[PDB]
Amino acid sequence: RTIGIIGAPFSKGQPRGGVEEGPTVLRKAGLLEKLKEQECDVKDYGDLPFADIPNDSPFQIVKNPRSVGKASEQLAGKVAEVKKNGRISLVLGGDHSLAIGSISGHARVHPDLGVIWVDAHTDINTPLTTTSGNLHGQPVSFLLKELKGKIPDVPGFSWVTPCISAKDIVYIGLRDVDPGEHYILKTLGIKYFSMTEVDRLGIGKVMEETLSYLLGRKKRPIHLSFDVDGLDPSFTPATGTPVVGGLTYREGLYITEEIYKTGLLSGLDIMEVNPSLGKTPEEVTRTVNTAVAITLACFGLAREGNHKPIDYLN
Amino acid sequence: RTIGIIGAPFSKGQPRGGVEEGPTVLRKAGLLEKLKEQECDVKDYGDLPFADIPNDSPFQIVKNPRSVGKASEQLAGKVAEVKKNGRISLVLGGDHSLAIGSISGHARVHPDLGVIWVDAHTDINTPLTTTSGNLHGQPVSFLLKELKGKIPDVPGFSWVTPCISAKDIVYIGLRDVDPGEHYILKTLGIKYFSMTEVDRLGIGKVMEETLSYLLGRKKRPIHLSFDVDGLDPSFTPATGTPVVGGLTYREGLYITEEIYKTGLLSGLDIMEVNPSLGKTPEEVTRTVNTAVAITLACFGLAREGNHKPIDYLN
Amino acid sequence: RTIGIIGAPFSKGQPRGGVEEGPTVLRKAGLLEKLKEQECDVKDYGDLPFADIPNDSPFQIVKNPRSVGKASEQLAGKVAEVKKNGRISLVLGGDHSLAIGSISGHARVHPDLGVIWVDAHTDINTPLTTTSGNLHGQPVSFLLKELKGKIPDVPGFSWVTPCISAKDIVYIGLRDVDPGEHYILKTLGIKYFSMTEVDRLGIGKVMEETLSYLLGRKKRPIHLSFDVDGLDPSFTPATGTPVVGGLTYREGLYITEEIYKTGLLSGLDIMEVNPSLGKTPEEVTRTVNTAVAITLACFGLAREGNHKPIDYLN
Ligand SMILES: [Co+2]
Ligand SMILES: [Co+2]
Ligand SMILES: [Co+2]
Ligand SMILES: [Co+2]
Ligand SMILES: [Co+2]
Ligand SMILES: [Co+2]
Repeated sequence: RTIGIIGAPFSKGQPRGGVEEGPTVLRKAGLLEKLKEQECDVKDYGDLPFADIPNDSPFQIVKNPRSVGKASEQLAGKVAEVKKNGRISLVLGGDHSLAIGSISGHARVHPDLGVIWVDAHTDINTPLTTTSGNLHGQPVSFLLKELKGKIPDVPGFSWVTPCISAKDIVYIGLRDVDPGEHYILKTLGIKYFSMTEVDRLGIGKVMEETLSYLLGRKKRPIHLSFDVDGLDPSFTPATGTPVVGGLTYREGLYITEEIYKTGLLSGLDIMEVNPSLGKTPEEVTRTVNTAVAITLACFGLAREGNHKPIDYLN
Repeated sequence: RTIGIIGAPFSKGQPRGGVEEGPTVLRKAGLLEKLKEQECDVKDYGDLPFADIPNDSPFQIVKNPRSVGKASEQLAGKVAEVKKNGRISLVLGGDHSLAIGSISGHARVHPDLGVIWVDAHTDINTPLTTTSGNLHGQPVSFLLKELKGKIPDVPGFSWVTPCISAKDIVYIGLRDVDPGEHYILKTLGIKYFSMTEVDRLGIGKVMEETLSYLLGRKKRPIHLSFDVDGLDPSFTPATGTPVVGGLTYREGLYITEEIYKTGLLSGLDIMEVNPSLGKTPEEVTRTVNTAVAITLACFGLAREGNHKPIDYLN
Repeated sequence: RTIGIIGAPFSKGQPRGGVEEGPTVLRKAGLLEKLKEQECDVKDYGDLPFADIPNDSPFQIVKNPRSVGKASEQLAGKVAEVKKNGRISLVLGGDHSLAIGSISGHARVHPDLGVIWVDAHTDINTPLTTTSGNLHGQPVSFLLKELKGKIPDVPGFSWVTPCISAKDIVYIGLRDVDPGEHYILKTLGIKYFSMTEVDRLGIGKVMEETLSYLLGRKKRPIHLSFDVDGLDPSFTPATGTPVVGGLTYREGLYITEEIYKTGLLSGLDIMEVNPSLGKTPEEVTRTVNTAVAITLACFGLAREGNHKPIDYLN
């Protein structure tokens, strides 16, 4: 599978520093090397150089809107670039606010994509519903066409154009959703599988129904936005907003292996990895190793084993 | 959902002190506040004042029969009182022996109730089969009509009248059952889902079959007697008789969410929480937080999110 | 169930010392006593006395071939002996290389047996595909008829005769398979349920399909070769090659309970238990206790409870 790696060291979408290091710790663990060994042609586009934003003043309750907005704006352009070069875009970043740029950029080249959002949260608060002002909890609001009129013009996002419909997205792993978010979620009739649905149906059925919903009418590019907090903190503790009772390591690997086999993975986000947020060094390694294993599975790594098309015994 | 909280600080049904504190640690964690914030009208009936029982002498192998018996007798009256006030009875207690009083009291106002017993044990030993004499392991024996003649008249339980049939109870989570208990269990044809059944069927099917069995012929009030040791000690370690390989946090929350949605929850017991039995302070907090999360789910708290009936965006 | 215990204190199939102690730590934990208390007639054949092998020189990359080979050769004879005495053979050992002797010996008396291999690995490397030379990772290669011509004559295994077909074996729990192994696995059309299959289908369906495949046409003796690393290291950490994301304790007990109920268990291997490989004493106890619980379940121990055919209340 042909890949284009983009590093997004940015953390202004949220209050806990350390997420900007996600790209480095992930590369440090050998992500590019590991992909190569696998069935992959990898190209590194480097880490996006996010410059200073002068009057980066809070817009009402919304914090660092200009920084976050500009950051996503640049990412969007970079992703659009890799999608034009015929490669799957692989974004390694800080907070999830960056999904605004990743998906928007991706939608420019492939406007018919479907989104799979693995997270413990919906990240669908609007600048009007958010109680914290942190943009990593509002990305989805800026991308949905349905909310095109329910969202203020926030400084830094003038370039944004809702690129996806509420029917072109599926959530998996929800377990900490705000009342404001739940209202929108239900109201817009968005497809979701909270941990409740995962418990009831099992991850196999969950994946079956997720893919049926998105690709039923016709095949289309798939964008996987993966927030490492979607998994239980026992596997990914080094992250900003961990919530107990999440996806197990196995379910995380099952989700990606499934997506891989569709042959339609077109964009991937590996977000919220914060190397500074571990209670111990081990917690950091565990989290990084899990993030890597998840990425590798998106690109072919199977638990049953792997091999190319030829004779091994000679 | 309208609630009536009753505190049952009693631990004489078993040998490990500290369970009497269950009510306090649970209230301390903010259980009443949390319920209020939720969709609930809560009323506190306080903690039952269990007085001294003079000749509280062991009846054969049976320990503290008079204390345990009197304790349940008082609880029964209190529960009956809250059920008459049109409220769901919420018992926070010490050992599970108290289920004798909770269910008996509940059955007085709603004789057609069905019981769901989440426990790693059957607690169905009789004063004749028990090898320990501890009453927290025999509650079910005193409540079943089928055993009305297979149980001696124990000092302190003269007031007891078997109120439920073997066909009106379902166990979930069994994994440590005595030979004497298994004989009764099988013999009486009682419906059960041991961890074996949970593994085979999955918690979704388990809940489906549990509810179908109990409410198939007709709807009826549901009593959930929850022994925190039903869950794996990795989630509820601060408890007297922990057994490995139990319900996960997710399965525990799935069980309650399901029961909540039936709209028939009429009585609830949250037992065996022992703040003194943790290997570390954290183990105590973990256990208490889990007990609370379980209770909250019984009364509406959903993992997919919550909100009331109105317009949020204004 | 009638049992014949054979101790196999050998570790030359792999590089990490300590596995030879498996038999002792398992007996120390009270395995024989526990089986007796259960529904079992146990007979101890003692620990096979593995003598020194002079020129135990490496055959190419293959290490300790003569030792490993002779060890399995002796085991085979002992197992054949217990199968002739009408008993289920219970092998407690060191590394998995011993499966060569256990299965070969078993096949001599019951040539129609079917094998269930619970492991995180396929242990199917050939002396030609192995990159380490360790025989505990190649047992399956020496037992398969299909590979009768794809395997060199290794010093110490002249006595070996491929006794099982690729269609008479089922793997459960795979998650770390070498490219060379995957090629063979797929090529020979061997039935397997990697953790991927376990995640998708659930352990209940997995067991159903495993047993249907092996006993569909006709009933036949079942041999369970259990590598403790098949389970997740969180339950069996004291083992040589642990891999994350494995079978849970519950799934491990579900697998054995199922096999037990077929009434066809005819041979059992409990391998790779290494008392010296724990990070803490507790990790060693945990691993040993889990190995025991698994064995007990193979012989009748049920989570729902147990009892014999008579009247308990008198
Ligand atoms: Co999140
Ligand atoms: Co997120
Ligand atoms: Co219990
Ligand atoms: Co109990
Ligand atoms: Co192994
Ligand atoms: Co093995």
